[PDB]
Amino acid sequence: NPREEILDASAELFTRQGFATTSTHQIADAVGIRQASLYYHFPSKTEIFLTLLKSTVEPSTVLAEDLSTLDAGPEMRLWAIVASEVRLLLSTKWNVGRLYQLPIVGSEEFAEYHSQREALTNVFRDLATEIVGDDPRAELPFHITMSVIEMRRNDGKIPSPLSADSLPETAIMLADASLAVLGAPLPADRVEKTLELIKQAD
Amino acid sequence: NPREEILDASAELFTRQGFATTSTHQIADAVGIRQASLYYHFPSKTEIFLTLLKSTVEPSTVLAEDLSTLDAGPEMRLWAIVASEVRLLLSTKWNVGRLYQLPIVGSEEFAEYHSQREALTNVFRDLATEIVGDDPRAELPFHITMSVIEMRRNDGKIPSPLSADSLPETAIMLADASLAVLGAPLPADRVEKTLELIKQAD
DNA sequence: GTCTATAGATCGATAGAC
DNA sequence: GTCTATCGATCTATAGAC
Repeated sequence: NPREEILDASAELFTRQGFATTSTHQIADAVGIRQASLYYHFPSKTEIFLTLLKSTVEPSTVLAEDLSTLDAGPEMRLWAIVASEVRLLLSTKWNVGRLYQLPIVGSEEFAEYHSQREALTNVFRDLATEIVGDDPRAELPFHITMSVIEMRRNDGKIPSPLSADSLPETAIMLADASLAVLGAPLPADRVEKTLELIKQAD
Repeated sequence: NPREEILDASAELFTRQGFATTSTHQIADAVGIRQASLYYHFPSKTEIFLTLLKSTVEPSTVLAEDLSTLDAGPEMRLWAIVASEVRLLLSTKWNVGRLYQLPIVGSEEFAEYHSQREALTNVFRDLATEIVGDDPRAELPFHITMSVIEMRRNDGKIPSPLSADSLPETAIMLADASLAVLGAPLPADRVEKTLELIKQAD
């Protein structure tokens, strides 16, 4: 409970200001306590950031790794993964997708989180190579997906909560743009297998 | 001469580590002097950052604003602006395109640089509306352009230096992808006409 | 579990010798 | 124009009272 208020206050501060510019004092004041009291619940300011980062990088990678196994066309699997990731990043209270873009993540310690983010890019890149071959356009579907980070709000209200029966329009547009840059036709009933394939991957 | 070595070392450190994590001592050690000696050539560490940022934001904004005036089709000007910007961002020794995405730019003091980049995004978005109307796809050409920042090297060697008669393959691909997400056909002789409009804007 | 107080260390920037 | 030396501010984390 008090651990949750610290992570929520840190999520807001880190996404808006970054890790280095945010101070433990600022985190404690948002909680309503004083700076030293944070260290009862967490060992270090870094550990708060790692907890938030680990709750964003790893569900994104296991979701894409689960949707690559399922039986569909490469265009269908790529369209589903792009739509699923955007729906992931549009379902959080804060724009936690920003946490990886922070300069501090470029530190040489995040080899654990670098491999998960390179594995996530490998899923995007490999499905695209299956569509258009050894073409530099294969690297575009992943950056088209992450561009939602620059579009969604960060005021504390969830842009599009998750639904079993619906998909956000931003997720559908970015998924259509991903197939478009590869010159691939859009599969029939994109949204209605993705909801089933998302239901498949638990 | 000494100002350029400080700016080059700061360009490397800021792009790779960010503004907050980089120390004036680290900048001075790359130049080969002591930390205090930096303040002979520059008033503050912030002023070093502003000089590098202003040498990237304003050539990007005046280039796009100059090519929007010229007489051509909206698809031709959008393809040209995307291709020209990518080659700009591929022509610097360091990946200075990263400097605006740093958390420190989000400060409420950078109101000059926020308005300059909102004009730059407006050029991309307005040309897209001329192509696809009031469609959320109008925001994709700019993010497709900026994705080159996540693709180019940052070791100190220029990925593709400038040429009067040629364009980098990455510049052509992102420009073809930008029109593709809008469902627009590519104009005849894209690469060979953009070279003329770049010669136009000096 | 929260507090006050402070250690310990870094950093930005200034002053003045040469 | 570069140097040594230092001030003052800010910050992470710890110690110990309660």
